[PDB]
Amino acid sequence: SGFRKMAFPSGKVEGCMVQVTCGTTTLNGLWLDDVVYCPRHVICTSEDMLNPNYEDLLIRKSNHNFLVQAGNVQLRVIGHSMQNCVLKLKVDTANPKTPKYKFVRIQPGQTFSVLACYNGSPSGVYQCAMRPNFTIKGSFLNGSCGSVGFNIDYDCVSFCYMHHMVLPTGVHAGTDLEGNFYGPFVDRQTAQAAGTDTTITVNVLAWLYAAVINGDRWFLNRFTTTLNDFNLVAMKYNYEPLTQDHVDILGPLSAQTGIAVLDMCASLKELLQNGMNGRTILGSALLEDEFTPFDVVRQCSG
Amino acid sequence: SGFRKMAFPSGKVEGCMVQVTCGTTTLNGLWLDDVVYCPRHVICTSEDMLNPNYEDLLIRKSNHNFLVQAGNVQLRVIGHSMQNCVLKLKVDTANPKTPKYKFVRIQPGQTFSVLACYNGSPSGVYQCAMRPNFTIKGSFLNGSCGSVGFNIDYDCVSFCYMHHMVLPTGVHAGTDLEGNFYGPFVDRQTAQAAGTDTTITVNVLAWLYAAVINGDRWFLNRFTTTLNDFNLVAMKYNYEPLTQDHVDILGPLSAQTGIAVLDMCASLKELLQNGMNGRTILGSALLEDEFTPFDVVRQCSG
Repeated sequence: SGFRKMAFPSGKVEGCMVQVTCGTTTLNGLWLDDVVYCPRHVICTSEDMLNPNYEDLLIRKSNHNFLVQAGNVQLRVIGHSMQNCVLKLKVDTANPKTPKYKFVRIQPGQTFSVLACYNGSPSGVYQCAMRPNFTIKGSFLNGSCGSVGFNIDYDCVSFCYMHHMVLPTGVHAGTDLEGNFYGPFVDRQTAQAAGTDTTITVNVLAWLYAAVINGDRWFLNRFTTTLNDFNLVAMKYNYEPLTQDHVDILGPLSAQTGIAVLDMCASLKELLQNGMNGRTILGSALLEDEFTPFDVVRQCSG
Repeated sequence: SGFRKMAFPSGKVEGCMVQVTCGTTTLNGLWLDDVVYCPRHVICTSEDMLNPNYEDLLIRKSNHNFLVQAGNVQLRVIGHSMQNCVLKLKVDTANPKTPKYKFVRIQPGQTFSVLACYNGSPSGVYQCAMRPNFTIKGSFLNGSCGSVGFNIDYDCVSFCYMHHMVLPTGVHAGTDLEGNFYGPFVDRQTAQAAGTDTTITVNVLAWLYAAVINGDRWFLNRFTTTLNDFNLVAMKYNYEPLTQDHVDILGPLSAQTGIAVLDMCASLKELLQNGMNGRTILGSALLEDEFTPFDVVRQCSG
């Protein structure tokens, strides 16, 4: 009756990670087909990062200022383009380890795996959520920059995130693989406020369903509620509003457990209003919001 | 200031997982050099599992009863041996994807990554601890059997665990790669009691050091304690005794934070005796014991 926060197998992504340097600045890149992708701030020093003019900085850089490494192999560049906040470095060899892949822009509340790398070398993999305020609560030390987030469907790697910045608050911000930031953030070493963050209500519910499936059902009550009245309580505890789309998305879990989505919401309501009284759910003392309904399904069905 | 439970990159292990079937029974195997390794209970039906005579069951099985698959390739066997609770199936091709590897027997309290597979196909990776009572709190659905646990050092995969059983309580038990069970367990569908489980004290301390490093230090006090008096309290809350070896192992973390191991223990004491008072440490409301001192170092230093 086990339930673990599982990342996707990282093998397809490991063979795509490279090192990218200029000057004192090294970070991680992603080598796909004949293109390396990395944060454009690789071209900056720490002084440049206060107020970088990326256009003007990019004009001063030589191909040969960019040392792309891959293990104990150094690669060579034949064309370079800035797309938003990503640098595309066309290279002298198409990665033979290129998986089938797509680039996707995910929505707040969606999950993905991160392959944390230091210097183009994989160190670890973890599963996380994109927060409603478009930050990531990551584990990123000096030069985990350029580490990517992904989902795997069948044979296809869907790349959705590239780490760019740690905010003064210690949370992470990054871009899609076209180089557009998630959230209001910019690649400048400046004061940048994230929004109020909220809990991903639909994910919490999914995880309560996981808990029922795995045999942990003390929090079930025979109260119910409407969506509208649930959302009154939710809004008070900085939970995201739940929509009928969210209810629809929970239907397979409702079907499996014989527990109506709106009855699970009424359980959650009592949890929010009364706490856990020192009890745990799936071995956790807080309500977990980093499993989507899809994640719970995938893990419960194989 | 992020701290995540990270698994090792799984690529080296993904290219070693295969499917093994007999009858209605399929499960995961590990294909290294010219040998496939899998739980010996692959040769059993669910009826056989009450009281299997593995010697006699093994005598009735034909090579050709064993369908080893690898993606969309089926492999063929030339020799078979039972080593303890593992079957070794010598095969007609040395895995070209074989990494550098070792087989190790780990100690309770040590961590490792599991590549959860269904039918020889990787589904996910997670980090876990071997509990003091030699169970694993896993995520293993029907035929995640034969899924392996591992650590990576540099270029070398150290295989330490193979999942065999779910206990009636829902926890998992398994063997080393020589087929010796961790703990008192046996591969029979019978009533088997795990010990009282305890919390891995040294790991909790390591994680408190992680918390200090990441800026979360409300629980620091200016009390201290002796080891002997700490262990009085620990024993009351079903914490493993802390030894001078454990103190020694925490020295690098003590050095980095300027907090003496015994002062951190006195912090832990107050935590055990008073709870958290609704506060969190590293975003958790319980004390985490699945990070070793080595894990905390590796994550904090790159």
